Amino acid sequence: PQPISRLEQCGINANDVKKLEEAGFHTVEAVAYAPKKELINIKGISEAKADKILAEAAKLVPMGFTTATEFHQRRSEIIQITTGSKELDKLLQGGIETGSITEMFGEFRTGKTQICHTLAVTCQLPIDRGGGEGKAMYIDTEGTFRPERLLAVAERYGLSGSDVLDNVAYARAFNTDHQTQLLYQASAMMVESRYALLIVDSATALYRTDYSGRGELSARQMHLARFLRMLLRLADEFGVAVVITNQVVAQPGGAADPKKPIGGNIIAHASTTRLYLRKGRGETRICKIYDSPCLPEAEAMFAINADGVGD
Amino acid sequence: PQPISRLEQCGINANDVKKLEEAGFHTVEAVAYAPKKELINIKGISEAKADKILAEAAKLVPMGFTTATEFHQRRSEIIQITTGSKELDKLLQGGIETGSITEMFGEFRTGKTQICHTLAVTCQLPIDRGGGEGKAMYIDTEGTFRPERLLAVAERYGLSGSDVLDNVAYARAFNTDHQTQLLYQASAMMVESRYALLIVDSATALYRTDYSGRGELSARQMHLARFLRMLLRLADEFGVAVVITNQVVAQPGGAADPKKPIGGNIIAHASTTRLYLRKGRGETRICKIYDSPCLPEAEAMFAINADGVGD
Amino acid sequence: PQPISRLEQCGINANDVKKLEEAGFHTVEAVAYAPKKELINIKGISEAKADKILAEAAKLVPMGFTTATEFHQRRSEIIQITTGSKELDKLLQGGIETGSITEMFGEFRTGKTQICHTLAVTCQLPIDRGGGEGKAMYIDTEGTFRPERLLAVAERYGLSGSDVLDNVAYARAFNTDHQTQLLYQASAMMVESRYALLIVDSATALYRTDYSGRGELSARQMHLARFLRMLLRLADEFGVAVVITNQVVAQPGGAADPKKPIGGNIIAHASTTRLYLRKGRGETRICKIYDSPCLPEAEAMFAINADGVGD
DNA sequence: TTTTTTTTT
DNA sequence: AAAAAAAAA
Ligand SMILES: Nc1ncnc2c1ncn2[C@@H]1O[C@H](COP(=O)(O)OP(=O)(O)NP(=O)(O)O)[C@@H](O)[C@H]1O
Ligand SMILES: Nc1ncnc2c1ncn2[C@@H]1O[C@H](COP(=O)(O)OP(=O)(O)NP(=O)(O)O)[C@@H](O)[C@H]1O
Ligand SMILES: Nc1ncnc2c1ncn2[C@@H]1O[C@H](COP(=O)(O)OP(=O)(O)NP(=O)(O)O)[C@@H](O)[C@H]1O
Ligand SMILES: [Ca+2]
Ligand SMILES: [Ca+2]
Ligand SMILES: [Ca+2]
Repeated sequence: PQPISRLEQCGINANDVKKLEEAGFHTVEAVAYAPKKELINIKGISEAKADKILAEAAKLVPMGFTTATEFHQRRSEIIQITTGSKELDKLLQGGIETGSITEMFGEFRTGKTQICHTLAVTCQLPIDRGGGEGKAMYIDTEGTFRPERLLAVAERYGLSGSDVLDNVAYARAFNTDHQTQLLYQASAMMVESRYALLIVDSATALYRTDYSGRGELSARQMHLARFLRMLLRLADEFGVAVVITNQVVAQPGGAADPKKPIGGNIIAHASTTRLYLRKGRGETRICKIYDSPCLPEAEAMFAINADGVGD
Repeated sequence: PQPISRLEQCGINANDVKKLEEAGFHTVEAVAYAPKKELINIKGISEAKADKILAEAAKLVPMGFTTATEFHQRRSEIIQITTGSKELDKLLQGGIETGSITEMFGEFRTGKTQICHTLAVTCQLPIDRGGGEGKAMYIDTEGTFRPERLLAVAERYGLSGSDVLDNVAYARAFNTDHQTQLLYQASAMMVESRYALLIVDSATALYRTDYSGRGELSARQMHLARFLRMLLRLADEFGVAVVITNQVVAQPGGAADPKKPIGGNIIAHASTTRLYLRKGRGETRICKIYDSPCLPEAEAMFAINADGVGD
Repeated sequence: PQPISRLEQCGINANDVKKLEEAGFHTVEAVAYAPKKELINIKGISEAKADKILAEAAKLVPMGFTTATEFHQRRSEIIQITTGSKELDKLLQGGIETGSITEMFGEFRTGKTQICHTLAVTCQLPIDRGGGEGKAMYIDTEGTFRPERLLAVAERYGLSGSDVLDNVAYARAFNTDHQTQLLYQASAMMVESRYALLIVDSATALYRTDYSGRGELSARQMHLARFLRMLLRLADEFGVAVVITNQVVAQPGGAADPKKPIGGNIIAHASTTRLYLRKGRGETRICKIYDSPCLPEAEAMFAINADGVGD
């Protein structure tokens, strides 16, 4: 992806390109994927130059109708990240794919942050061993990152211990406003270095307590829908796979599984791949594909041990 | 439909016909179906020639009162596209008809993009096997097109794999402004080649996040009403059937089904055929006719398997 | 942690800093960890100064992306409090850690307030003998504190009897509203003196009787989720370890351990370390790790005698 | 015109 | 084996 230093080849002053770096449009695709309405709200941008900054941006990126046999060629280089086990790769037909949003949920001991700890090491492998190249990013909301679990998986694949821990960016969000502000700093780091998985663990922990009651429900869902839109804008800009962790609630009053995830119909439509984790005989757990555009509905089996997620 | 090259037979200069191709009036019916007020806003068109360009256009197309026994004859050649199953053709009395707008909605795993993947292959069949002739068009908003599902339905009907994928145009919209701009390029492609289904998956995903709050509600609905007007103008120009995908919201505060679609009273009046999809025992799902000018209210049953939508 | 007396170095009037001490933001980290939405609800705070009070607070605390090899360095100084026995330290790999929430539950004679009486004396030891330095805090809901059990454990470690009892703050909650109000006075005492364990015995005794029935379930869980959020805000501000005591209920209607704790899915996701206590041959009891981000699932053995919890 | 939450015994 | 309530933009 090209930076916005290519935009002095219209004739824009250099000061206006400094303004766009304040607004988070660090990449030239972020200008072309943005509407005209949102570009006006930057202080110092008029109607005339915002007409010029959008049409000149549509020079450099291809936006228009193409053939589906050319888009089928472009899906052939999609990287799929392995999860550590052969049984989960039998479900996802190669693992978690890049350029998309994947959501995992379940109650309370089903290993949601254990997969996210295993995936931060398999995303640094060479592509011949599974997974892609690059570093990783971890956005944490409840305060469970523990780095002693990352070193145990590098013990399994034989990687260096210090090279694994130094190539992981960590940031902790303390409220819903700080959670959105960490995405603007995330887009400013991806243009220097090649990345992989952006992990938002868990995304919906802070939305349950900052907005409470029926009276503050509509203000909650508009903030969550804007947050899931920026995660979608990050996945197509840099080719980053996104992993989202959710929670569940019970249904006291239904009639005849009773645990459905939170977020309503906004997070249900925004996420495209959804996995449902539940516990069996706890040595092992059970993964089940809940919603996917391509994969059929099936199940698999887990293993959580000292070397990450296994068979 | 006749192109606008027939309009030098008034005495217009050739330069003014070049101007109308900038404004999207590629077909001679698009001039006659347009008001005088909208033709003035093209740079270089005066009051005198716009009076001449409209009345000369009303020479070539029939606009006026006719007998209903002649319009009943003209409904006899309406093509109806099959959906793949015999159970849904029992509802729609032959399938999805051409020259109209059809809307499907439901929550989150009810197979809305699975019907739209099945319909992009049955619209290329010969007319003796069901469906019509021509290519297909897919406008995508959330990024789920996957072409590996298109090849699995060509495995069912025995068509060639490469001939199916090469005859589908694909374009991805990134905001609401780009979604309207893809319709002007759509009207410039239909005059060379015979087409079929224009699929706008989903139409109302981007309108939830670009315009938020009660203060920006009135600016949202005026853009959506102009977008549904251009889809209606495409259906009568070329005889193209339009399939629209919608989403749902919940009603926290009503009293006694609770999921009603989004778009308000604008998309409810503009769309004329509406199908409500819900899930039963998930192997199968349930379709229900919600609103139609001719079809009675009834239900049917689904099947989603490896070969598309089945029985 | 810095007090909010450092906030006259923006240019705020001294009266607005007096207002924040009414709202419980006694520490400068409590301003930076708070959202903008919650700061507006203080009487006398406008939109302009609340924008200034948050960005100036983000000067003094580090909030942003860092390297995981630097966060791994910061976990090396985490204090772990001993529980009195060597067998429980073999489970927790050093004992109860600081900066987190630990939950213990079991039925009715499993020694839940006997561990909490033992931990109020081992948290005053020098760090060479196990545990950390500082005083202790006990929030009681059912009225069982008895101080004659605290003197018996100081008999074991050889500490002074009067110095142990004088360094423990005690407060009894009488309803759920008074239980939340004791946390605002708790944050105003930690900035003068160095502390340790905040013990909320038991947290969920009063929530069973003040809110009863299915009709008052949703109002119960929103109050409990706000209470567990303030306990999490206390643990990262001052580095205080939090110990929570829970109760159990039976499941009349399940099919094949039958005793699951109360609080639903809110207290299950908020607490990160959970211990399950049950009784064997009562001289001894059995501890079992139920849910932890790092520790594996195993068991241990207890001893309750005259000198606290032993081997 | 928009926006679902919440397990007891 | 059988249970119910909740609101603001
Ligand atoms: N080193 C380890 N060896 C084996 N099992 C472990 C180890 N560390 C953790 N576990 C188990 O892994 C699970 C932890 O799952 P985890 O995702 O961290 O919690 P969770 O599902 O997120 N619930 P919560 O974080 O409270 O919302 C528990 O079953 C632990 O017993
Ligand atoms: N190859 C397949 N075989 C069987 N079932 C499949 C297959 N591919 C997808 N499915 C199922 O079909 C459904 C997909 O529905 P789909 O319409 O694509 O999502 P959706 O209803 O649009 N929700 P969303 O796209 O997020 O708004 C899911 O139930 C999948 O499990
Ligand atoms: N043959 C039929 N038998 C029974 N019900 C029918 C039949 N044809 C249509 N309907 C029902 O009649 C209703 C449609 O009535 P209609 O007058 O078209 O409402 P409408 O307001 O005009 N729709 P719209 O034009 O978008 O505003 C729907 O509920 C259909 O299910
Ligand atoms: Ca977790
Ligand atoms: Ca869809
Ligand atoms: Ca009508």
